[PDB]
Amino acid sequence: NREEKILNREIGFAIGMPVCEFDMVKDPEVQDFRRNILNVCKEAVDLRDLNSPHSRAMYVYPPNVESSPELPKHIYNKLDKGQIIVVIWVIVSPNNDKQKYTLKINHDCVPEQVIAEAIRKKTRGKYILKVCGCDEYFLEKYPLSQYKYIRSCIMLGRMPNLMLMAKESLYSQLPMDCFTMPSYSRRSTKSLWVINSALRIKILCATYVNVNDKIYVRTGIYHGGEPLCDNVNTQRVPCSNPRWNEWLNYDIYIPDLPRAARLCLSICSVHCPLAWGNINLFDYTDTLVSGKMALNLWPVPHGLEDLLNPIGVTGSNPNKETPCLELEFDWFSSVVKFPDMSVIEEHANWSVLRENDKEQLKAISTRDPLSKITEQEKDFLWSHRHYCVTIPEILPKLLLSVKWNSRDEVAQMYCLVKDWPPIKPEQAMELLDCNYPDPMVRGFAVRCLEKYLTDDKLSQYLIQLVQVLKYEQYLDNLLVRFLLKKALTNQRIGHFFFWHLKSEMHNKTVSQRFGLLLESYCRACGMYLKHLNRQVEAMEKLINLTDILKQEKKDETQKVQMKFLVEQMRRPDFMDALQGFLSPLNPAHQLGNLRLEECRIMSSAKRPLWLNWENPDIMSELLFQNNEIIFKNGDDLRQDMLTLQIIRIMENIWQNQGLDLRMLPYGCLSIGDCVGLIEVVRNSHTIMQIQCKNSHTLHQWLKDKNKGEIYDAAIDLFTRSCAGYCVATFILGIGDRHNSNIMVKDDGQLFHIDFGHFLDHTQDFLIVISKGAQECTKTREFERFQEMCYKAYLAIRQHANLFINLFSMMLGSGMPELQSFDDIAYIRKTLALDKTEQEALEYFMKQMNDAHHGG
Ligand SMILES: Cc1nc(NC(=O)N2CCC[C@H]2C(N)=O)sc1-c1ccnc(C(C)(C)C(F)(F)F)c1
Repeated sequence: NREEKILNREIGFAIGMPVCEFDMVKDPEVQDFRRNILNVCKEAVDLRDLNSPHSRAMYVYPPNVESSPELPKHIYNKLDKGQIIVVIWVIVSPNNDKQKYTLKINHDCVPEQVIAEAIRKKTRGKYILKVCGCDEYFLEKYPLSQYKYIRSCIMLGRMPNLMLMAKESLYSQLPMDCFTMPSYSRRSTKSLWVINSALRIKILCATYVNVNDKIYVRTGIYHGGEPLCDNVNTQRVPCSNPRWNEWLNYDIYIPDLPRAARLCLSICSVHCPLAWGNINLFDYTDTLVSGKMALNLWPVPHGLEDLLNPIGVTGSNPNKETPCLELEFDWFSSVVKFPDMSVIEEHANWSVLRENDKEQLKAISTRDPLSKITEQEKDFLWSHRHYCVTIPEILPKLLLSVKWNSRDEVAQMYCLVKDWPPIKPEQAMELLDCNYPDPMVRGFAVRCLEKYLTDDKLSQYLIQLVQVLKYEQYLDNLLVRFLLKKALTNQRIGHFFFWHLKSEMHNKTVSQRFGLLLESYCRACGMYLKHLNRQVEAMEKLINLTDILKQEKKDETQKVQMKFLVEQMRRPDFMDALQGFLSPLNPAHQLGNLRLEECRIMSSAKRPLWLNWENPDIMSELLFQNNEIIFKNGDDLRQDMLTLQIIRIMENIWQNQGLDLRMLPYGCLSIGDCVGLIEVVRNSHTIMQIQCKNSHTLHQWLKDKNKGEIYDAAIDLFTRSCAGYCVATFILGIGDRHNSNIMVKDDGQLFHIDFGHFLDHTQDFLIVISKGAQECTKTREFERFQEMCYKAYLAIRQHANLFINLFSMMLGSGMPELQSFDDIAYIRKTLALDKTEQEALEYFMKQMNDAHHGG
């Protein structure tokens, strides 16, 4: 009717292509995916609408809290006998008069326990605490130290500004929104293990094979990246008539193919491959493909080594002009189905010590997921299946020991997975990579993922959990139903879940899968769809604004380029879309009225856009009066977000161990095709600008801005904020540390800025470390700059598996740095976990003393 036709237009605006364009898809899987089996996401809507409007407040404004309630030991010493001073504001007045209160509370006070003391001070479930200057609310019962804002105040010794609002005022801001089902929501066999035959797949011809010496098709059965059998060749034929009509015979027995087994295609010319394509041998209904099939082949491999592409996308190229290879897979005069779990469980049951072996299990468990496991070690893990259960973290290595060529082994391993003890979520994430493709294995991780991930940990790893959706071979699966439910229960999760999918829409390998996912999110996200629509039109206004600035690239600032930006932002169509919404880079920051005098274009080779937005809050001055965000268009920001996510994980590990590393990872998001946003850090200047364009001017600026008892802190933190970025630069192999890539805050805290590429491709810093000494090396303060570095990598080395699992997931992301696992070998190269950290230290000095010529 009218409302359904109305709703379907902004949904197509928020995703970029119409909803009706999904109705013309002929694929039964796509239409079946959109049907009511996936619209059970109404359970998310029913959950968030259950205890309205409190549940709608929790959904719209989810708490930004910490994973661990317990405060670090060194941070607990920053308090005053377990007390934190907070300023409580109660504003009841005609227009703008504000009342200020100061409280003496514990650091772990309940958010509604602050009200009791604040009201008691005023009067020597009615109010809520909002952070002054942003839309952050203390709605959930969590310790104040657990909340990110108050803990960050203890991080830097800042003053926590919290103000009082009546809960009825926030509730009135959340009108009820209901979920309505769409039009398309209305609406024996033969086992695979009973047919005694070998796998036999016919190659007929290539419709539009890319050729301009002979052409042959290279095929192989794969389960992840390992070969499920010997690859089978095809007779070479002339390029003019690539007609093959050959029934290739595979050494793999038909009642031996695993559920996730798939056939990989490769048209090769003599031996350079021409095109690649993977075909799932089964379907989402557990049906082995039969009859004639047509597949359009993807473009020339993936810049990889071997001919086939075992890991990738299982499907036909959306472009119909791509080389199309038609195949006649099977003909058994019946419908052949992969057996149910009950048959498999009985099949496995039918078939069925304190030596160094128990100590060898621990050694294999602690090894990193790139140390190749030898066959004798793989056979070693085979015979200790009943003992590998005692060590839950051996499961990733056990799943590579089992051979998927054998029906009895895979059936035996299935019974292990169901009774396998739950593991840590960080380890369970590796089970969702390109390897480990078995649906029971792939679904085991999700069950532990949904039980042990917190909302903030999910927020840190959300960029990783999205990228592993592509490693799933079907549109409907256990992982997406976990991710979709999370996005429709938390606005903060849903905000970044939406923007991460939408950023990956220009990629036709995932546009079909992500487009269906976005539609299921946009249909049930509630009133946030119009907020998201405002952000989408605000960003797409800037995307065309930056693109039209790229037309006049050869121009200077304070000129045609600068005057075009000034005049084009005063236009009511431009200006209305560019205010009164929530910042894409932070859902709690309202990008209100613009400041045309405070928005400019940087005079750099990229020319990004400095954009300044007022803070429309009655108490905006208590945090910040303006939002500064860098909108740049032309360079990919996916590498930047990954590196900045490593920094956050790196500093969190160091902080929890009593190492007061105080590095600052600035906000970063990717919103489209190499388009993104950067959270500006104010009160910070590039070193290249500090030295106006001598090797002592850097220390002078820090000295005159910190005079008296505060001079030590500008030096105490400068050493700690420079040590953390030298280790992080070398561990991650980040590029040249240009003077323009580094900025230092007013109070000595410095950080690195141009990140991106990594793992490959008399200093004014030192005089500051020695507190202005001419020879820093001989000074005592230099030993603190080195002893703290030495105590640091042990935290990274003890937690190197996390930095490996999180890197194994971006292979299917299109980022050139992480094409293969060989690019993650740099992590174990610069950390050396196979060695001992008694001897891994010596490798670190030999690298710092070679580039810096001693020290
Ligand atoms: C996180 C961050 N904070 C900044 N702060 C200021 O620029 N400030 C802070 C106040 C004065 C002003 C200045 N020019 O001194 S810049 C910045 C940043 C982050 C990432 N890339 C960049 C650039 C400039 C290299 C790029 F590529 F975007 F153009 C900048």
